[PDB]
Parts: sequence; C-alpha cells; structure tokens
Amino acid sequence: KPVKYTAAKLHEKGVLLDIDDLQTNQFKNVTFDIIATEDVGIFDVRSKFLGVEMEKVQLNIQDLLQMQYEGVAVMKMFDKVKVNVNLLIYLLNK
Repeated sequence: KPVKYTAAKLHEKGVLLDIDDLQTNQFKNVTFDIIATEDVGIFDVRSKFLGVEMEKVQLNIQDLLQMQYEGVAVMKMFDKVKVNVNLLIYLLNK
C-alpha cells in the first residue's frame, strides 16, 4: 500500500524545502502518499490537504538521476511544493 509522510516530517528530514502560501505551522495538514506503479522506476506521488487529494505527479527515477548528475539540487515537485532531489531519490528508494 501507499507510504505516507506529512509535509512537517519531510521538512524536518530536509526532503521538503517549502510550500508556497502555507504557513509552516500548517505543514502537518499536508500529506504525501507515495505509491509504486506497475512500471518499476515510476512513482506516483499524491499531495493531500486535510485528507483531500489536491494534486498527483508521476516521477521517473531515470529523470531524477539525470537531474542529480546535472547538479540540479531542488525541484518544484508540485506547483507550490519545493523538494530536494537527492533526498527525494532516497525517500522513493530506501
């Protein structure tokens, strides 16, 4: 089943840098569900707010590794959600 993380936990870990327009003390109210897809190497990440799904993104491990090799440290995984590439790779793969 999905693995779930709050934005607060990801922020503590360094995976998450910030969420635009959301006060930091409200990060507990955002959760990210990480789901393996049928294609091994593609991950389905869902962004929830107060349990409501707001956005969904598919991430390809080869693309993330390419970013890493090219020195891209951070990325907007969702329109308002900034994440660290290296730590995201580890989160998806640990």
